[PDB]
Amino acid sequence: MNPIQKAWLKILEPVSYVINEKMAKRTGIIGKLGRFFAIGPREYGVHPINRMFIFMNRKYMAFQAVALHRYSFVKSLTHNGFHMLRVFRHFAFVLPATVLAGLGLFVYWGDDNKCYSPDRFPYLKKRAGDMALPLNSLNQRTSAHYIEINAIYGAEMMKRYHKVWENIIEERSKATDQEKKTRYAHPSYQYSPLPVVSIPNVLNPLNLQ
Amino acid sequence: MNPIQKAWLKILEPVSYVINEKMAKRTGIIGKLGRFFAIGPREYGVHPINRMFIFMNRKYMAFQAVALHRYSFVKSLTHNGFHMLRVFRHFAFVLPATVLAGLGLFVYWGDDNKCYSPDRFPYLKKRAGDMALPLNSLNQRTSAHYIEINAIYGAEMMKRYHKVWENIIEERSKATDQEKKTRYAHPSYQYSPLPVVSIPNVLNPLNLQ
Ligand SMILES: CCCCCCCCCCCCCCCCCC(=O)OC[C@H](COP(=O)([O-])OCC(O)COP(=O)([O-])OC[C@@H](COC(=O)CCCCCCCCCCCCCCCCC)OC(=O)CCCCCCCCCCCCCCCCC)OC(=O)CCCCCCCCCCCCCCCCC
Ligand SMILES: CCCCCCCCCCCCCCCCCC(=O)OC[C@H](COP(=O)([O-])OCC(O)COP(=O)([O-])OC[C@@H](COC(=O)CCCCCCCCCCCCCCCCC)OC(=O)CCCCCCCCCCCCCCCCC)OC(=O)CCCCCCCCCCCCCCCCC
Ligand SMILES: COC1=C(OC)C(=O)C(C/C=C(\C)CC/C=C(\C)CC/C=C(\C)CC/C=C(\C)CC/C=C(\C)CC/C=C(/C)CC/C=C(\C)CCC=C(C)C)=C(C)C1=O
Repeated sequence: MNPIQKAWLKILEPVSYVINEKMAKRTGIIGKLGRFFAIGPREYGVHPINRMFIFMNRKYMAFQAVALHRYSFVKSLTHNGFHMLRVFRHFAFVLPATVLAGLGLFVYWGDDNKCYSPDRFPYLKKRAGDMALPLNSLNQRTSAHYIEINAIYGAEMMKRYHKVWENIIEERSKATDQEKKTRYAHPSYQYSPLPVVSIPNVLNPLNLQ
Repeated sequence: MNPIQKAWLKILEPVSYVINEKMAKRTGIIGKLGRFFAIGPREYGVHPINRMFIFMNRKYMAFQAVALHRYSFVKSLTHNGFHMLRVFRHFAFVLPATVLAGLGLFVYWGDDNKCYSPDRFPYLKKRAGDMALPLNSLNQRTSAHYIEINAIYGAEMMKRYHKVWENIIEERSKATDQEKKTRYAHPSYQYSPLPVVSIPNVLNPLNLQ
């Protein structure tokens, strides 16, 4: 039992009443269904994962005490405390340093947690859908400056083209059929008027600005 | 106590617990406020209207029994049962008929329930905001046929004017400035061309159909 199981019971108090008091004691399939989904304390409700941590925590911690509980290398240098000849005194702080580094075991796990991964090749294979790429893919690249600067450049110039596009359509509206068919036309073209028909001059077919 | 009061209790059951148990006895003002809005049997909760009906129902019913319990006028005609000389036998069924007519006392109460009120003058005052009108207002009236037939006529003719209006704007768009300024113009008008300017030909400024 734990607090989280007790919270479920308070929430499932009415459900426990329906299934246990009414259904569980009925005959037929309604009873088999209630006795099967009966609410209470858990049969085999232990959590092996939580129990696994407790075991490995206690076993690894006893190792820490042995590795960390060492006689000092510094105190053995004066030959006045407990150590005259210690030819392996320079190994005293190897296991302690090794245990202290274990604090970073999970903080630094895998390649991405030891470097800036976007600058490494594996990151690319992940962004391509876990797809194999040539090893020189990090070099054959287009400038990120161009892609973002050109996207702004193109849009800023379209705003200025929209204004110019309006003045041209306006000035062309005040032009005769003769001019709008001879200006910018091929020299070999002989103009021949067309029958006048009604064709509106709508800038944007959709009612947009 | 009645069922409607009991229904309030089941709905106010939790509210009663908060006022009568917690607020009604906490201390100071919260007590005076909870003891004032206490929940329980209604003090002076009787309904005089209910009793007023019960009393008048009983008194009027005792009158119905007397008025309806009369010796028959038909049986007294033969001079063979219980009645030889009854000079007021023709009054036997006056009170019975008068009581049976009482069943329409409330069904026919006021002028509106005895006739078709919209054909009566008082109805006009109610629709005019309870305002005095001349007695001959029911005669000075415009035909309801015209009001409703003209409302439909005007709309059916506008749908046909919209189509005619489009064909005219189209035929005029293909017209020269000289034609659209001299046709339908006054005879004494001398046409003088104006400088050409860009003025769109938009049917509806609002983007409607
Ligand atoms: C604003 C700030 C306010 C400041 C003021 C506040 C003051 C507060 C004071 C608080 C107290 C601070 C704690 C220290 C003083 C305590 C007083 C005392 O008496 O201590 C007794 C105390 C008592 O011992 P203990 O309690 O029984 O156990 C202590 C330890 O648990 C275990 O003890 P141990 O003795 O067993 O551990 C030994 C270990 C201790 O750990 C270390 O110190 C690491 C040492 C690694 C570096 C060693 C350098 C060796 C010589 C290099 C020479 C060149 C230098 C150039 C450097 C250039 C740099 C680029 O060192 C070793 O590993 C020894 C062997 C090392 C290998 C030797 C290899 C030699 C040959 C190499 C040849 C290769 C080159 C050849 C080229 C030739 C060309 C000519 O012992 C200590 O000294 C404790 C020190 C442990 C570290 C504590 C650090 C706490 C965190 C403080 C912040 C970090 C500061 C330290 C930075 C050091 C530089 C990186
Ligand atoms: C087809 C469907 C399927 C049917 C098949 C199933 C058949 C099963 C039937 C089951 C039961 C049927 C019920 C009837 C059978 C009763 C048999 C029996 O033994 O009962 C004895 C039964 C025993 O007495 P009781 O149980 O002690 O009490 C009985 C009553 O509670 C109270 O008794 P009461 O005696 O005290 O009531 C008296 C009352 C009874 O109420 C009435 O019957 C109303 C009477 C109105 C007609 C009066 C006729 C006057 C004579 C005029 C002569 C000409 C006639 C021309 C007619 C032309 C028409 C355009 O009559 C009066 O008020 C007498 C006073 C008359 C007014 C005074 C002035 C009279 C002279 C006025 C002259 C004016 C002339 C001026 C100008 C002249 C110029 C030439 O007495 C009855 O007679 C029971 C009558 C129950 C009421 C029946 C009528 C119900 C209303 C139905 C709606 C109207 C439809 C009929 C209209 C008729 C024409 C207006
Ligand atoms: C048949 O023989 C006869 C008698 O029997 C002997 C008589 O007693 C009598 C005497 C008659 C009387 C003493 C009764 C007189 C009654 C009169 C004058 C009118 C009474 C008027 C009132 C009591 C006020 C009522 C006010 C309203 C209805 C306005 C607000 C609306 C209300 C309250 C109801 C809401 C309206 C609805 C349509 C919803 C209806 C709701 C329900 C049915 C819910 C019912 C709930 C329950 C729990 C039963 C006669 C004349 C008679 O002929």
